Amino acid sequence: NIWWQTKGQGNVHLVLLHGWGLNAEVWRCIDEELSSHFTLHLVDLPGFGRSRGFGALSLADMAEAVLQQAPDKAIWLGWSLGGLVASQIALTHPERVRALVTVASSPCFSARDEWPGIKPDVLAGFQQQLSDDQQRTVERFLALQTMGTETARQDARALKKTVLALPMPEVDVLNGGLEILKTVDLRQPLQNVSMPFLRLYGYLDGLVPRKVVPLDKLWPHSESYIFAKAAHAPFISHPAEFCHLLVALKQRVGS
Repeated sequence: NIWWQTKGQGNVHLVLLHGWGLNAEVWRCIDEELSSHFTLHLVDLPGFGRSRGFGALSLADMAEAVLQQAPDKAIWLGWSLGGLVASQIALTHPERVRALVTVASSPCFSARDEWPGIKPDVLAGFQQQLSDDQQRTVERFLALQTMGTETARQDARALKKTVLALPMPEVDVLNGGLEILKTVDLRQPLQNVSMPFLRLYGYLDGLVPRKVVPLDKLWPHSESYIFAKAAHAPFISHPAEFCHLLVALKQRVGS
């Protein structure tokens, strides 16, 4: 089944979804504070962490598996790949979503024609290298996430500790997750989401280039927030700022 921990007893539910290669233990830097304001749901995405009853999934199948165990209504927060899962839930079941919050996530992680992102051939490269050495490949993709910040080394250490605290995901899970990132393109459908839609970014993010942010035009109902001194993990580098933004959001949703 999916590994799912609930903490806190607040009137507003908040579901946190982690990024590729990680698990819900990445949230332990903010979970005490957030559980004082929310009923907090910490999830291992299907195939990751302790949710080991899955292989490769489509984004739609991943999101359906997550939704099965969720509360009726919640703020949905997704980091990186998690952001795509939350976005897919908001698109399919908007009545379950009080607000959509994406963190360091793109609607289309791959660079296309006139769209900034990661070269698809780069992701396809990582996919192949999983079968040579899955550890090293996961640690490479992961160590890209904190570069350039004042706390870069300590934050990378903290990520690595997360991945290493639980058994490694099977290689098909990892490969499937990279396939989601490489091919999914939610740019057009997220124009139609109507609940509060908050997009958080790190200025220094090497995976989601800050160029994409001024999505402000494509999605005029959405709102964006750039952490000046953060990379791809702003809740790790800037946890107090991050938590405060979620507390301010609570005011804008019903109970």
